[PDB]
Formats: sequence, C-alpha cells, structure tokens
Amino acid sequence: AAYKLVLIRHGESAWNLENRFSGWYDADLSPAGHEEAKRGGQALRDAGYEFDICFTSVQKRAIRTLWTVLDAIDQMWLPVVRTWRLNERHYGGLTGLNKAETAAKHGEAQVKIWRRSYDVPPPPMEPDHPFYSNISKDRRYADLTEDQLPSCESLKDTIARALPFWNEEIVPQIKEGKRVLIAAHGNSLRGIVKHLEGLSEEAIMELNLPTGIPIVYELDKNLKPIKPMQFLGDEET
Amino acid sequence: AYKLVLIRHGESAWNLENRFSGWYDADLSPAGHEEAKRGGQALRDAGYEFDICFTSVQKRAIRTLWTVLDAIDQMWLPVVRTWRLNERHYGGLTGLNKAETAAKHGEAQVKIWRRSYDVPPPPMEPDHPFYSNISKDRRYADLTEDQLPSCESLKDTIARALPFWNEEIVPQIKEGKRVLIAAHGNSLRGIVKHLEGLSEEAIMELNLPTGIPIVYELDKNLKPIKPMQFLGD
Ligand SMILES: O=C(O)c1sc(-c2ccc(Cl)cc2)cc1NS(=O)(=O)c1ccc(-c2ccccc2)cc1
Ligand SMILES: [Cl-]
Repeated sequence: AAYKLVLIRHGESAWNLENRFSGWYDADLSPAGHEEAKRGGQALRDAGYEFDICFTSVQKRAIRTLWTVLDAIDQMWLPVVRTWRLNERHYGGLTGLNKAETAAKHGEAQVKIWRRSYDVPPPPMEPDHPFYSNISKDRRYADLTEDQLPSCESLKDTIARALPFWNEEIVPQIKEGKRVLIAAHGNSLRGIVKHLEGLSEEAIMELNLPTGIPIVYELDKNLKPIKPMQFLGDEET
Repeated sequence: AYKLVLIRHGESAWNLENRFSGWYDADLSPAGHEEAKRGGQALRDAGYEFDICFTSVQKRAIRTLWTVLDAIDQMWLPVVRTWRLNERHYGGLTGLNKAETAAKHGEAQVKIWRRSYDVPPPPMEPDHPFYSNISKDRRYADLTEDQLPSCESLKDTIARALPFWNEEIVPQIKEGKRVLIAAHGNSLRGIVKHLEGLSEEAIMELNLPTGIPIVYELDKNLKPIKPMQFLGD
C-alpha cells in the first residue's frame, strides 16, 4: 500500500495498580508498563520498522512509551511532536478516585450510565478538587483557550479535540510520505481509529486497543485502510 | 534578564570520549548516565523551568537531555534535534585512542591538529570502519554534499553550529522562552565563543565540564551580564 502508520498505546501506569482514574493526571508507567513498552519496541525492531516523525501527548506515560520504543529501534534522533490533543480522556471529578470510591459516591446506576454512554460526561473537576491545581493550573496548558481546557470530557469530547490534530498536523505529514509513529492513550487513539475505519459510536466504545503492542495500518493515498489493523509481536501476543 | 542553560553530556561507552567519538553515535556509559542524573538533580533542586529544548541527533546528547527532563519532571517540553549541534567530526581519527593516533600519523602532525583552529584531520575514507555507518546513516540523508562532513576543523564545527543558533535558538530566547541546550564539547564551544566574543586561542583553551548545568544570564542583546555559573554543590 501507499502508506504505513503505527500506533502504540502505553502500558500499565502507577495509578492502574491503584485502580484510580488518571485521565489528565500525569501518572508514570509502572515497571511492568515500562517492560511492555520495551517488548513493543523490540517487536518493531525485529520487523525492521523505520519512522520519520513521532507524535505523542504531553503525558509522561505515553512519552516514556515513545522513548522506550525509540531506544529499542535505535531511532532516538527522530523528530518528536508532543500535543495535549492526544492526551487521555479527562475524567473530571472522578480523577483520583478508585473503583470503590466511585461506586460509593455515585451508585452503580450512575456509574453504568457513564460507562456505556458516548456523550454524557463525568462530573466536572471543580476548584476544590484535590487535583484541580495539579492539572488545570499546570503551565503545560498555559496556552490553551478557556474553551479548550476541559473540566471533564465524554468520549465524544475527547475524540472531538483529538481529530483536529490528526487532520491538521498528522495527515499532511503522512501525505508528505513521512512514516508516522503515534504513541498515545486508549481514548485518543480511539478517536484516530474511529476516523480511519469509519466506526460507529457503539463500535468504537466496544473497541479496546491492546497495550504496549504496535498496531499497524496499511493505508491507500486517501488514508483509507486496505485491510484490518495488524498487531506486531510474537505469536502469543 | 534572559536565562540560558547548557549541559554537556558525560562519558560514552567503550572509552569513546577518549577516542575521538565525533560523529559515531556512541551511547552513554552507565557512569555518563549517572552524571546526567546528577545534573538533572541539580536543576530540579534549583527549581529551574524550561520552555523548549535543543539537542543534537546523537544519542549520548539526546539521552542526557531525556535524563534531565525526567529528573526535573518536564518530559512534556518541546524538543528540537539538529545535526548542527553534533560533536566535531574528527574524520579519520574517529574511534582511535591517543597512542594509535600518534602511531599512525606521528607526534608532530598530531600536535599540529591539537593546536590548530582551522586545520582539519584527514577525511574518513571508505576503509574506515565507521565510513558507511556514519556517512550512509539515514538521519543525514537530507544533507547536501557540501554539508555532510568527512572531517572538520574546530572552525568548521563552529561555522555549522552558529547558523542554527542564530536562526532557531536566538528567536526563542528573544520571545522569553527559557531554553535548555544539551549537546557536545565542541558545538557548545561554538555557542560560548559567540556569546562571550572569545578569540580562537581562548576557545581552544576552554574545556566545559560534563554533566553540570551551565547557566548564562543575558541582556536584551543576548550579551552575558556576568560569567557563566555552574550548578551543583
Ligand atoms: O468496570 C468497568 O470496566 C468500568 S468503566 C467505568 C467508567 C468509564 C468512564 C467513566 Cl466517565 C466513568 C466510569 C466504570 C467501570 N466500573 S467501576 O467498577 O466503577 C471501575 C472504576 C475504575 C476502574 C479503573 C481501573 C483501573 C484504572 C483506573 C480505573 C475500573 C472499574
Ligand atoms: Cl523527545
């Protein structure tokens, strides 16, 4: 095919072990998540993959995933572009709560609604939230407009702010012939896959990308996949 | 009162910093990595904040920057890589230790290369074990035939570093962005010579320490207001 695109979702994070909602909280990879990224990078290396430009988020679990991959494929010299628009979904007032605290505060009915809904956001992250200043006041978002900095996101919102970066910055590079690697998060990559494959809301909500695994798209010149996404790695994985 | 921070990477693998590593893409040794950690330590203790980072395309510098960014919790910063910040290209000497250099070319010629600002070493020829490894490396594929060196005098090195400084770094400094630069001995020499208006002899005598933040305070014309200061204990 004309073009080749590779995606990778970061592995386990420090708060995954605590089953706390991270969202825009900047949790690091756990040691296992780091090893996952090493194995994904080794897979890209064994297949001889070469890239020309990399995109990631401003969250260190994704950036460290990208770094680990670039180390394993000996392409640390590649240009790297970071953007908030590839960040994980913003989980609003749920940020920092674990599974038990979430169920305790909101009830399983409300939680089920948030789980299966495409466009209903979680509560907003208010100024008295324990991570409000940690996230909303982080200088890395200093240049965001008031309507750009979310207090909370539905999956719809997440995709709606990821896809402008895709269209305006990634698509031109792919059509320039550059081999792109995107290292990001479950829900931002969902936005990209939903656009690539023309998936429905239900279908994208049922899609769970595996972690630490290179995802390969073969694309024609209009960036339509010519075959299903392919996972790279040993036969087991 | 702009703030500019430079950091020179530390020790590379296989003693290659005592072997004219130049454009060979040697990785840091564990000790050189530890050095970068200590420098990042120092910067975080001091509460330094950056807005943009510049480095070479060589992994010992890149990994140094990565280690600093990790230590100061600023991995989200934008990073620009450029070959123009590469270490000096030592041509045919690349990879040889001091004894092998003397044995191959003689003490008199080696002293001349050591002390001269504008006499390059001999070119890296196809028989050199690094010739195809460096000259056919994909990251240089866009360089014009005049741009890809086979060897560099110190003069050459500074001459290709300065256009990047003037065209890319200066405008960021003038916008008030706090710049971090992680690079190599001789490209950083280029920056320092331009900053302090040093002479050729002076720049050849200056030996920047490794793994230590080097802090510059510049006025509205990018002229240092005081000597460079080092960050540590
Ligand atoms: O079970 C399920 O898959 C989901 S998804 C979901 C949900 C999705 C979107 C919104 Cl906005 C709100 C909620 C709720 C549940 N149920 S849960 O028991 O309360 C639960 C709560 C947290 C976790 C967790 C585990 C690791 C790291 C971080 C969090 C797992 C489960
Ligand atoms: Cl980077």
